[PDB]
Amino acid sequence: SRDVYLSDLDWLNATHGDDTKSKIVQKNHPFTPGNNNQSTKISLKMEDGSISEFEKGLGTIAGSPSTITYDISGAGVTKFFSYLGIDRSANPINEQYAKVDKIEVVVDGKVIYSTINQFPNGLTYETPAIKVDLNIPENAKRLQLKSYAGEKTWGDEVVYADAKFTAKGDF
Ligand SMILES: C[C@@H]1O[C@@H](O[C@@H]2[C@@H](O[C@H]3O[C@H](CO)[C@H](O)[C@H](O)[C@H]3O)[C@@H](O)[C@@H](CO)O[C@H]2O)[C@@H](O)[C@H](O)[C@@H]1O
Ligand SMILES: [Ca+2]
Repeated sequence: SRDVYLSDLDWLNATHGDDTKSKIVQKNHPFTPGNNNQSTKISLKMEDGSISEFEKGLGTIAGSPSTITYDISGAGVTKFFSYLGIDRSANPINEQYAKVDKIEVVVDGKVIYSTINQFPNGLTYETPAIKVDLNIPENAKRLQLKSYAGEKTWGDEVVYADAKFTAKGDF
């Protein structure tokens, strides 16, 4: 097998919750700074509280949901890894900001991972990053990353940090 970063693949589609649709889901940057062509790396609060920066990943704004879809048909994907959280670059100006209800990993229409099971009340700016390390079913065709904003999209700078597939075949 080999490991391939999601950000080194093209998606089928990638939607977000930002009002400005000319902005786009970001490879290897958080959403807002990336769309501003800034060098700011993706960064997250880890399990111990420390801040880690990541070279690779995806940056979105949660939506209803915002969905990033990959065609993995024939690729022999056996594993998905990512950290999930709200990028440090977000601004938690009040309790309405940086509040994400859940993030799911969906394969061929089945939720195979959801933050709702550990985090029924969702993610906030100070929730520690969630380490997702997940088997992917044989012969899978579609994998989707879905982030749900809830009431508002404000400050919902969701990053899939270090997001990578392990795969036996090609894409
Ligand atoms: C000028 C306008 O600014 C941004 O929209 C804001 C919105 O911004 C926050 O939430 C978005 C996600 O919706 C991003 O995380 C931003 O980085 C945040 O600052 C809020 O502050 C609301 C409050 O009413 O106002 C909007 O104008 C940006 O998203 C838009 O694309 C646009 O650039
Ligand atoms: Ca929200």
